[PDB]
Amino acid sequence: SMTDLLSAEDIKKAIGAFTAADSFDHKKFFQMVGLKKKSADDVKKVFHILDKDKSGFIEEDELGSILKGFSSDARDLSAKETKTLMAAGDKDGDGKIGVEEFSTLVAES
Ligand SMILES: [Ca+2]
Ligand SMILES: [Ca+2]
Repeated sequence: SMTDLLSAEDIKKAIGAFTAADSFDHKKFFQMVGLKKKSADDVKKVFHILDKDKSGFIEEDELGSILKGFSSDARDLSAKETKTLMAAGDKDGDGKIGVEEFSTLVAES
């Protein structure tokens, strides 16, 4: 569970800071949620939780619902947020975010 990996309190506060549509800043989210104090192995564990269909990649649908991954109470990302995140994250251009790509997003926060 996400709350097994990260602190519910940290999650609450990170979600709480990006309540308005278009306010998402992945670096600051990653920082607040506690993903910057996690080992690479824990990072990968988070990734697997986010990859809803276990395809090994975070596709557009899972990307839009990334916050729901952390707390089912969270909003979906707006269109500009999804577009912006995919663009920061997709280095090989397949339109998806793989494990390494996700790890890099986190590491650069
Ligand atoms: Ca997937
Ligand atoms: Ca990719």
